[PDB]
Amino acid sequence: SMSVKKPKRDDSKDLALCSMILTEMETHEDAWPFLLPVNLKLVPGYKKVIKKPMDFSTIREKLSSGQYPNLETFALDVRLVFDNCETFNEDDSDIGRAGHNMRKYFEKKWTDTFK
Ligand SMILES: Oc1ccc2c(c1)N[C@H](O)CC2
Repeated sequence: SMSVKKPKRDDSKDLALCSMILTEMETHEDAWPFLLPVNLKLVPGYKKVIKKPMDFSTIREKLSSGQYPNLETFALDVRLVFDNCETFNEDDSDIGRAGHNMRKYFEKKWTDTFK
């Protein structure tokens, strides 16, 4: 509260660390469904069903232009990619499995890096 400050983690390297994690996700062999925004004009249902589209190239642009105020807002966008994937794809599909794999991959990096 006012004039009562909690000690806080050193956040000075967060930008660099999130960038490294994003690079690792961009180069994962199962990243192909998530590299670019889904084409809302060509993919039936996607625009109406998925209220907040997100993809790695959009996350990269936001990270490169100071649009994440902290590391948690970055993690929210990453998770959103995988949440959107689950909404739109059966678990037993190539893209469905890709999303599950990439989520698992991300969360271990996240834990190992910041926890
Ligand atoms: O067969 C298809 C064709 C296009 C897409 C998907 C499956 N799922 C992705 O989540 C997004 C776009």
